[PDB]
Amino acid sequence: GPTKATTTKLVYQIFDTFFAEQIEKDRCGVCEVCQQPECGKCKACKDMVKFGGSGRSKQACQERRCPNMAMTLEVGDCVSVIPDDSSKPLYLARVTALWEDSSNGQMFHAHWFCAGTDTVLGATSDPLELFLVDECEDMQLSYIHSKVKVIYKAPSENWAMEGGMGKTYFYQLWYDQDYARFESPPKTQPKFCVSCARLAEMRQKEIPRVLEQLEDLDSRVLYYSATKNGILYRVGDGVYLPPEAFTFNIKLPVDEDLYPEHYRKYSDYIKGSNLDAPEPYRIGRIKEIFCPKKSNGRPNETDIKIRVNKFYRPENTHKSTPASYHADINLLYWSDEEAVVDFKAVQGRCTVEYGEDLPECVQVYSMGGPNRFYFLEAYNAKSKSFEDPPNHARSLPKLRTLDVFSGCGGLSEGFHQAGISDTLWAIEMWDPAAQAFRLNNPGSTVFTEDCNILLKLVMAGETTNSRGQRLPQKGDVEMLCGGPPCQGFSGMNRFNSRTYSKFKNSLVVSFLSYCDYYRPRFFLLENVRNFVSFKRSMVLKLTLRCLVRMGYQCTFGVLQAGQYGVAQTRRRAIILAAAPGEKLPLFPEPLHVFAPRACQLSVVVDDKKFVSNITRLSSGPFRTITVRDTMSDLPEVRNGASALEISYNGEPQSWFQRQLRGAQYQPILRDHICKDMSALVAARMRHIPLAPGSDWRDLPNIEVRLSDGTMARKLRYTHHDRKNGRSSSGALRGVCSCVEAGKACDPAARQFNTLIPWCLPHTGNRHNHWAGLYGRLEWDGFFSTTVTNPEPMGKQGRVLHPEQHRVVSVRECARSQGFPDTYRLFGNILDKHRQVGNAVPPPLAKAIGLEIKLCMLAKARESASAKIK
DNA sequence: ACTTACGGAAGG
DNA sequence: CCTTCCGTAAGT
Ligand SMILES: Nc1ncnc2c1ncn2[C@@H]1O[C@H](CSCC[C@H](N)C(=O)O)[C@@H](O)[C@H]1O
Ligand SMILES: [Zn+2]
Ligand SMILES: [Zn+2]
Ligand SMILES: [Zn+2]
Ligand SMILES: [Zn+2]
Repeated sequence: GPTKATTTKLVYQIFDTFFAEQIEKDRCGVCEVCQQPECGKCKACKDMVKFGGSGRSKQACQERRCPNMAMTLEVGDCVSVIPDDSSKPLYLARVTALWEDSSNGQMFHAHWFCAGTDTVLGATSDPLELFLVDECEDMQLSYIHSKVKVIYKAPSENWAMEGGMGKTYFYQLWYDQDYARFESPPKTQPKFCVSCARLAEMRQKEIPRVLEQLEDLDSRVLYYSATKNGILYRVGDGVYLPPEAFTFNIKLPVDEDLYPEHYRKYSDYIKGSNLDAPEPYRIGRIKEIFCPKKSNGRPNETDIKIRVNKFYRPENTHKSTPASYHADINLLYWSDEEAVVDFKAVQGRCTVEYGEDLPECVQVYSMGGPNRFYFLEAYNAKSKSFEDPPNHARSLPKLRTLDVFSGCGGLSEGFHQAGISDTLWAIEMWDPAAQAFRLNNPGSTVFTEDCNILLKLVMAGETTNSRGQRLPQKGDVEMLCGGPPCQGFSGMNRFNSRTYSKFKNSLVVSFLSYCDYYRPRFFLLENVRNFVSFKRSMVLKLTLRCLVRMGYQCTFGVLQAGQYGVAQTRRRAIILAAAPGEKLPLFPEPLHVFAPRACQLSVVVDDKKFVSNITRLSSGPFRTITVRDTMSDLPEVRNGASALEISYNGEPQSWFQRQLRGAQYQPILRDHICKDMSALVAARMRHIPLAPGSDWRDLPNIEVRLSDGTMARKLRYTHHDRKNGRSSSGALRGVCSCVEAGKACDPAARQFNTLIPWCLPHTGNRHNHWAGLYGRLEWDGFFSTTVTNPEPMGKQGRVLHPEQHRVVSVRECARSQGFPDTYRLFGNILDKHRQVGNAVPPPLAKAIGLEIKLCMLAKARESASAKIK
């Protein structure tokens, strides 16, 4: 069975009543009733201090009875402000100024606090915690109800060792409401409202301004540089532009008885289709920044314009989008075509280098930093040719990381190639995943052990495990990464209310107890997207509450993995936490353009929408990775492949394949092995057409001679489906007595050995017609979310090869996840598929790791600048 | 060990 | 109304 969650007392007292039967024991507060705010109307609410009462009586609100219970004024001090309607609680403010405004009366400047019940924490927060917000306004002194004592609960100097342990308002963190960020209080140097200073610094970062005038002309004036959103651009720099900023000179009835299920295809929406993905950014080289002169004879310093030399992508030339198949993802062509755009349109700065002018090689230059492009040739669109460009065209220590619920190590691998971490410890109960981690991380300690048992060992002074493996003590772990089991949070689990999924979900508590005990600098929790909305977003709320209770800067978000370099839709919830002395990391900007339907990443918690700090919504520097970029070089293999190590009959064909294979010649291809489906499943896969969007619904209703001694029989429609109606020939469409609403199934309408699987028309009407089951991938599209078992009749069943009559291999699944072709998997084909489908795609972990590297560099620079004072 | 039959909430 | 998609019990 499953063990109970090991807890510190801090985490226990928060997750107490939620996992009442799952955490090891030694007003529930979490029900839907205990989560709504106080009413404000009743004589109970108007007697607690939040609404301007006495408070001598407790008298809980008369809507929050849990169904699980038994039954002078001087600047610098904080005050209460009563709003119009009394049902909203007292607004807590700080006095930043106390001027006497003539003609208006006594006045002051209120810098607002945010109560904990007004944040993403909701009712989970304690009624005394406050949060700093950039919210101020001038109010009359007629509004002060009373003077409030507010304390600044700072983290101690031994905060990193406080894992394991009145009635005045306190605060520790600043709150950003748009992104639900909890950060340290901003160090702002001196009225002096802090919110006013921060908003004034923000408003003078929004405004683009030209700098260092270059040459004065009659109708305009050139400038050498400009600045926008804190980014400085000069003449000759590369700029990102929206795909609409300029243009290129290159001119851009079935047989319903043969196919009785084809009628269920009436949406025309194709899973994994890239026909609606946007174009990547336009790339320009700034030839001149200029401002037009007003009628007064001097420049308009707000109408900043830039002239730009256009760059072509290989898919922008006359040739075709096939030109993008083998080309580099950051390869361009120089053009002598120019375009004038506005400075407000620029989406960022890039680097466009002439290829054979570089001191490095273009392969080492391309991996050096972000936004790096190169070109070798100039494109002539009027003659549709390529020449060489003209002359005016040329010219920290690693964190010590503990990975809990490691698996095969996709998150650790992504963090390792980001250069930020050194995974020294891994906890992985499942033995094949632990062996894969040992094969991919020869210098780590993998604990093949339950995380609860190991945490209970380390919270006592045991210092070593049974096999004699040195456990990590507090002080060893600078980074704690992990993805706890998602099986109880997934939207595919239809038994998520049973003890199995309860004990799956209780491992988030174990992970948070690791975070509490070890107090690392950085903490990463990864889960499926449904982690943020499971059980009314209460697990997310309680996790963020635990984090802010420890004293952590924390933030949550959702990231689409395909926006970072994989041909796969995979939306994942990410929780980032930083110790009080750190910078809270930002989530990474999308690198590749991805299908807009796969990019819904906002999170609604308690009827409030939270986004991430991401700004790249539509476009991006790079083009989408496709199925052909992923597996167009893997040789032909058959259903039920068993040969582990085979040959690469050829070289890589796309940029993605060169990235995943490398440059050193390795003619060994491992794990291009497919599941061995039965004869009926094989005949079904044989009869799925090759056209895109093909799935079980264009199966033929014929009898087929299987490979074994069996004839797959014909599906019979024995009942009338009053919702689907009848076919053109008058044939029925129901397969069980369930089709008549208000009737039970019949244990005689179940039909076996059919080419069309009976269960799919049986329950298709309430399951989106099982769209995608026995579905093929298209070469121009992307994968669907790679799960631990590619099953053509699974909930995610779009796993058929584009051309071959089989299921995607282990190599193709690892490539849809962004795993290097040298990454080691272990066990039988099911173990390998499970390792691959459980992992975090290494490109996503690499983007997040670079965002953590930013904060590590920032802290190091701040230490240096405070050391040479 | 293998194969199938398949609930319901959230977000657009 | 349609689409999502780290999968689970139960049968065999
Ligand atoms: N109680 C527990 N103790 C230790 N490991 C556990 C566990 N429960 C589940 N696991 C492991 O957690 C793993 C899933 S997380 C593994 C994938 C990881 N996100 C990655 O990027 O590679 C599974 O392999 C499972 O064996
Ligand atoms: Zn009340
Ligand atoms: Zn309750
Ligand atoms: Zn102010
Ligand atoms: Zn039925």
